Amino acid sequence: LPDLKIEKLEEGVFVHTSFEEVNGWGVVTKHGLVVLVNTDAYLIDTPFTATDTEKLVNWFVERGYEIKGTISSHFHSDSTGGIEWLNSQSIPTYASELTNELLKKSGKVQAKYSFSEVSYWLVKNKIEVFYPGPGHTQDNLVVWLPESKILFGGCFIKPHGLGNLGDANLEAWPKSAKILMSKYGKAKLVVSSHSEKGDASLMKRTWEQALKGLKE
Ligand SMILES: C[C@@H](O)[C@@H](C(=O)O)[C@H]1NC(C(=O)O)=C(S[C@@H]2CN[C@H](CNS(N)(=O)=O)C2)[C@@H]1C
Ligand SMILES: [Zn+2]
Ligand SMILES: [Zn+2]
Repeated sequence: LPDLKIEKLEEGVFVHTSFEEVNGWGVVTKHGLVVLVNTDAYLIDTPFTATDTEKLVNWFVERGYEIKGTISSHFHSDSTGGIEWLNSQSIPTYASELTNELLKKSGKVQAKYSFSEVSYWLVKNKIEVFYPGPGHTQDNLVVWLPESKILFGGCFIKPHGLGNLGDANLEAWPKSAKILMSKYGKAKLVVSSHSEKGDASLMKRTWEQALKGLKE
């Protein structure tokens, strides 16, 4: 129902929230980020639709920002739904090589640029992309903002029910959650795809939910 929402978290970090009815999960609430580096804007996940992605880009363009790049945390539509529209506007889209091949295999449009690195800087000292290992999906990534100490966990952070298990790796998820906890204990805020933002303990809650879900 409602249009995409944009909310400031702090200087240069915004949450974008979009809503989509998806067969037999009802209306899904999806959070992404927009990160500002000087007058450049980066989309951390696309909203569900071309429409919401256009509203999001136009909001930052009208406020003087250039959209320099988007990164999709994984291949599902709540992270990649905007890619086709961004490509048509020549806004650089990024995904892991694995994510792009999963999109291809699913008959979806791919990000224009891909990368294979476990840890890499999308923007040096500002936006780090990290693969903790499989969980929600084989390809799931997190995004770390070193200056704000904010972690975007995407659909991997699941403090209250794991959600769509269709493409999940329950065997790996607890191991991947421990790897994430070990790397980003210093997160002062964890933003997830579908849960309220919270403290570093959301990584421990995710570890617990992963184990619980694995134990059938
Ligand atoms: C949307 C689609 O793209 C998929 C995706 O790729 O993520 C599905 N993946 C996940 C997920 O995150 O694991 C979900 S279920 C999500 C987990 N808890 C949320 C409860 N709150 S609410 N008001 O429904 O927002 C709903 C999607 C259906
Ligand atoms: Zn997903
Ligand atoms: Zn999701």
